[PDB]
Amino acid sequence: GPHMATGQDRVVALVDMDCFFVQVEQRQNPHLRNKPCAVVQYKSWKGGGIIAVSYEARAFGVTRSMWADDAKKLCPDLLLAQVRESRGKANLTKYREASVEVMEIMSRFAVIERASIDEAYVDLTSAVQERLQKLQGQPISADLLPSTYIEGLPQGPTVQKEGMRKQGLFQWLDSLQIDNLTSPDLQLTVGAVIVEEMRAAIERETGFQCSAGISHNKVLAKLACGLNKPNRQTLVSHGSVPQLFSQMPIRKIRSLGGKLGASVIEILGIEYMGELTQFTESQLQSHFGEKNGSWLYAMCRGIEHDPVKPRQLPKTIGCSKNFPGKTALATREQVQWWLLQLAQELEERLTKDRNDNDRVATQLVVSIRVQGDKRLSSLRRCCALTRYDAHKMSHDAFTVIKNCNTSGIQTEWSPPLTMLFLCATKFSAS
DNA sequence: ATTATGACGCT
DNA sequence: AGCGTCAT
Ligand SMILES: Nc1ncnc2c1ncn2[C@H]1C[C@H](O)[C@@H](COP(=O)(O)OP(=O)(O)OP(=O)(O)O)O1
Ligand SMILES: [Ca+2]
Ligand code: NA
Repeated sequence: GPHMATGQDRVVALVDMDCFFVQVEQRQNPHLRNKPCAVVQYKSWKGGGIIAVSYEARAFGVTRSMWADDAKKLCPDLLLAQVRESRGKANLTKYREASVEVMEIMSRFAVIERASIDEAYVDLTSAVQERLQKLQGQPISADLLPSTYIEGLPQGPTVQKEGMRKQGLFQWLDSLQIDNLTSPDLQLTVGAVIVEEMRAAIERETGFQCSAGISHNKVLAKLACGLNKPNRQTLVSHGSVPQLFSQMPIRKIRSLGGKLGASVIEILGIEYMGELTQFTESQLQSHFGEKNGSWLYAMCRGIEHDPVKPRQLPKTIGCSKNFPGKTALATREQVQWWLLQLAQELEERLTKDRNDNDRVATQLVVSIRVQGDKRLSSLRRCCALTRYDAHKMSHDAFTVIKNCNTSGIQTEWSPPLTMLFLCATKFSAS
């Protein structure tokens, strides 16, 4: 009743760039704009592996993880941009730098949590309160929400997409009580107005388009963002949750896309998020653990409390390379040469990071995979990172892994290594 | 022969 | 610590 929390205390948005690496390449090369195109890494093996796909190319069935040679079978006119290669490996610097451009703009509007290279959460609770004060009971015009969808509308008693969007928006605005500064639906709407402004600023100042979700927590905001892509934003209200969740496969909710989600489905014999409401909190904790059970109990009701953490910079800086099949490293010289290549890229990134961000990494983590192991990482060891020097880092990395060598011969390496990974961690202010 | 990342949970 | 899960 009156004491039942409804998880409507915050306004949270998730902003996510559309086909990000493709946009970065299209900005740089106008010949790729408005074309089916994709970004690929490496080229020798099957034309390279696709890592990003324009919406025009998606229409042909082109997807991430596809080999470009195979993508060309679906889309003969597909255009390709290659990830830069430095020191024998893919170098993602251009995309990281583009990400900083966007994150810096978002940070003008509110505190952000960097969630990935091209997405960030925003806690808009305070900004909304402020904007509500300026508005002073004044209604919100549809003109302020030119790219916003209201999930679940229109409903009740045009055949074009944009017509539908406007009908839903009108029904929503018609029902708003702008007289109540504490109305959660009103707070969400003002949140959406701010996100329109943020998205406009990103596009004006970078050229990049994005989508966004606006809701009361991170999980719903993330789910919302994907409902209308590309170049649109979606508002998911508390009230929209029962219908939305009633046919929402469990795997669509962030964190349920893997083994836990599969177990929820198997153990409970359900398919959709909404079906979770029929279990008690203790029942859910019994199957999935205290933490997961409480989380599920609240989440299936649209409630989640994970905060938007104030963190704009990555917490680790890493460099990794696979050596698949016949390329696996089988000699000590090979292993040392590649550790050096990685260490050199890492040094470059670390030095730039120290200058830009006034911090220093203090731990170096070294990870490898051995041929045969189904696991992505086979072994992880740490050592001290006391100097930003690639030769030292690579020597140190070799020292911590060298005993993994089964080979009786000093010069040979067995079993061959199929992955090397160096990661700088544990930053301290400097 | 997906690859290159990056955050967080468990013990 | 070192490993696993989940994600982009
Ligand atoms: N599995 C991956 N391997 C390598 N790079 C990836 C992978 N997934 C995503 N990326 C990179 C390239 C993407 O452009 C960027 C952002 O990813 P993501 O948001 O999932 O898709 P996207 O921005 O390309 O398309 P969308 O418009 O669907 O969001 O990160
Ligand atoms: Ca994206
Ligand atoms: Na993303």
